[PDB]
Amino acid sequence: EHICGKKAGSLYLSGAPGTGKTACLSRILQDLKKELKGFKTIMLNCMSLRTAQAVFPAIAQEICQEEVSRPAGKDMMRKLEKHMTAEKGPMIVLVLDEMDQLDSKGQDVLYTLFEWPWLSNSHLVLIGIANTLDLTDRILPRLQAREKCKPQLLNFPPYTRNQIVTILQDRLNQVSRDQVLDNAAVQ
DNA sequence: ATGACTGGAAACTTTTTTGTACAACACTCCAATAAACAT
Repeated sequence: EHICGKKAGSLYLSGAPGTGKTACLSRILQDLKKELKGFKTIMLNCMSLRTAQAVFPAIAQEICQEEVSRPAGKDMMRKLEKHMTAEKGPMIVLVLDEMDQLDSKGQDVLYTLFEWPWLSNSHLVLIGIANTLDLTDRILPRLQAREKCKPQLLNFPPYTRNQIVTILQDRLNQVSRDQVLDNAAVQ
């Protein structure tokens, strides 16, 4: 609905603490490349960033694929949000990960990435892959206070025996010739 | 009788443990910075 209806907003995915859902989002991203051709998706891997800063310039080198530039020192919050508001460019999709680890003493770095798809020219979809540690209490104080932002929340319940036993039937019976254990040990 | 006994006798000292209140503290970060290692 966002790529066809020309819409853009935020989407906070609060996954279960440690369940291995990183491969679920990778399946959807690769299916959109073979369906539609014209858009570009920039990845994010802030595992080597021990500080709260040096995050925006790390993804500033990907402007429009073939058109790149170079940093000049102290130039954020000016050129990154300028190219996003351009209606002549394609719909850029930004992926977010471990957003809880990017906090600060006043989480000021998280006040600019959640207000871009809500001001003029909303052409950015927010996708945050992170487990459940804390909801909207101190990270995003705009909720339960401001009536401008309307985020969406989706949770994932823990898989009981209805899914763990099911995920093993299509795992061993499709690649092995004969099972090595009985059905009583699976339960 | 009032003036003499035992008989009971109300405020009232003590503590006090309760919350708060404000003391540090290791503090992550920073902000050049400065020399060094390229030029």
